[PDB]
Amino acid sequence: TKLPLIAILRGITPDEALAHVGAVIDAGFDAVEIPLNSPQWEQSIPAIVDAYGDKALIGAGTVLKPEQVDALARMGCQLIVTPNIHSEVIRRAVGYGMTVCPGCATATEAFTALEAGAQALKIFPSSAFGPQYIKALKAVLPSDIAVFAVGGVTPENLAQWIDAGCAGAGLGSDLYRAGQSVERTAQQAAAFVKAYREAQKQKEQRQDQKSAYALGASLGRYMENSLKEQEKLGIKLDKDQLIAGVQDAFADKSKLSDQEIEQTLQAFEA
Amino acid sequence: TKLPLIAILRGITPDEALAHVGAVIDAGFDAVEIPLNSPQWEQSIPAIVDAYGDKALIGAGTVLKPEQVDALARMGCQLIVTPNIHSEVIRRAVGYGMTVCPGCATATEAFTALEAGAQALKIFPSSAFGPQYIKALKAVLPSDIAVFAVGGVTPENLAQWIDAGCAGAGLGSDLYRAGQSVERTAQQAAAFVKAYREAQKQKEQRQDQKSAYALGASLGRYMENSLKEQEKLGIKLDKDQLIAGVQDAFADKSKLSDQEIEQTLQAFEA
Amino acid sequence: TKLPLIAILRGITPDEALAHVGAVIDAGFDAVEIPLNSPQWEQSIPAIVDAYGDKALIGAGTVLKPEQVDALARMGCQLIVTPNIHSEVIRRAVGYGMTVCPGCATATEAFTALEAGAQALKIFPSSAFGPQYIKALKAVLP
Repeated sequence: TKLPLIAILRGITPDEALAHVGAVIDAGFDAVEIPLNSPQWEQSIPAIVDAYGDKALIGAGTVLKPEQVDALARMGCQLIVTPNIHSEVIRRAVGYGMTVCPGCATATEAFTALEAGAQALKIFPSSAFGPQYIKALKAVLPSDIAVFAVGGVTPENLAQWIDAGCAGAGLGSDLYRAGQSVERTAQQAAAFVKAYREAQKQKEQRQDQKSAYALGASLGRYMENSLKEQEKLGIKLDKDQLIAGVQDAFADKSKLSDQEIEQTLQAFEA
Repeated sequence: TKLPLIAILRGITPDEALAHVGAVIDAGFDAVEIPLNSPQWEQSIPAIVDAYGDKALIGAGTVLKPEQVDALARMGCQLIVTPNIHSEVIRRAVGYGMTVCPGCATATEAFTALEAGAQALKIFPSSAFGPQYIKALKAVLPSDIAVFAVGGVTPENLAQWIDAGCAGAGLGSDLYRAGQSVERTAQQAAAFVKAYREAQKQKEQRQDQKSAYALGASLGRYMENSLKEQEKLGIKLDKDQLIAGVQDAFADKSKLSDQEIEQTLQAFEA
Repeated sequence: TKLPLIAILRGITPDEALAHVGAVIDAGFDAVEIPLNSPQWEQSIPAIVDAYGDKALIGAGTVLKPEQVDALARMGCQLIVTPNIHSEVIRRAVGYGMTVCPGCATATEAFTALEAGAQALKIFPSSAFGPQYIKALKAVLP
């Protein structure tokens, strides 16, 4: 899904479901789930599937029993989120072609979830463990498994989860608490989308910077090694001038013309 | 000849010729001439040809008449130096296979000397004109004509004549004045050889530095142009980091390992 | 010629000749010469004669041999500049009706150039001598 953020609306009621979901989707979310410990979820969920199922990944959270998966499939749920690893829940949801993001907290639990067919993992609650926990888990997890931080993720700290290796995050109480206004939902959802996109943008910029940055090193080493080659032929080049040439030319202020540079190098060959 | 300095011993007498010439040769000179306005030059010159003719380029200065060239040839003179351009003197000396370094002071006079077969030129007196005069003359003279500064050249200013484009210098009163001690001749000759070799060494170092120096520019431009290429693909590299890589690696302090550098560039390609 | 300045483009190549000459002419020059120690001058010169010969006094510098004058005449050179006084170069160039501005550095050399038919003189290199040198020469020159 386009943006890797899951809106988790725990305790939302059927009469408010459409408005709050419309808020989060309008702000940029394209995954939403309603926990099964929300009141009258079997009214809210099929309603949101029908209004928004073709606009966002719609599903359910706190899915604890195989028989709930069956009921949710019939309702048109596309997404199953859990707080725990329960192999048959995962296998059953996978069996319906639904997207499953089950919750684990340890290495052992993560590999159990993968063996049940999970293609993504929720680390829950992430807040107790921290970004470094995920970084540590990512050193043993298969490369293509998407990891989602859930639990105490804020628009302020989202950056650090993404930096640590999270593909995205599930946002609960910090996005929606039962009985808050639709306006508050639109505000928090805007904040998270901004934080992701701003944070994601920062990460991309950092990656670009890093990519630029080494280039220099490889050329610096190239030169260093060429000098050592020259030294063995009895040629010892002034090192500061060499760097000054690189800088000046790069800044469009070379004291030599392109023609000069070229005839000088030819003369140097000789 | 190995070192391009001519010892000019104006006013030397036959009884002192061998000692003073031995001094200059011992110090590193391999061209020596005795001006024909020196007393009893027809005694001194053949003596020095016989003692030193196989150790240095031996000859005569202030050669003004064709018939003097004839006499000097018979004496075993190998070198003819003049204060002026006189076409038949030059042609005659060339005709004996002698090395001629005739004296001119203007462009017109230099081209007359070349047309007479001169392979080298003496700018005399150089002191009135200065190093820049020679630099200006060298912009019109054939590339392979060796130009010698003569007149007010000192071990202190020799550098500036060589920088200006002189292949070497003829040294008169500043090296030998009639009636100075053999010890003074050895002292001044040592000073000039030192000044040439030190000065020549400095010039060579400067050339090496210049050769090193452009190299950078061409690489700096290379990078600048690669960046502009990247920019058109929507990639904007941090410029300070690029330079920092070049510097660090060159200094053997790259923050990336060679393996890292290589896998990063591969990733950048992607 | 309107403005008495000669553009001397030593070491210019054939591929850049037209642009650089067009620059100087556009700025106000109406005399231009390419020294014969420039690379492939026998390509650059006839090109500039053809593009600019009717817009500016076009010619050559560092002309040292009579036979070069012959070649330059055929190319449509209108102007001969030299670093030195060589009587037959001057006489030959004059003989083609070309404008000659030969280079001298002494009184004696200047009067030799006049006797060869020179109508103008180049003092070269002027920097060593200074403005006063010319002032002194002008007190004896026609």
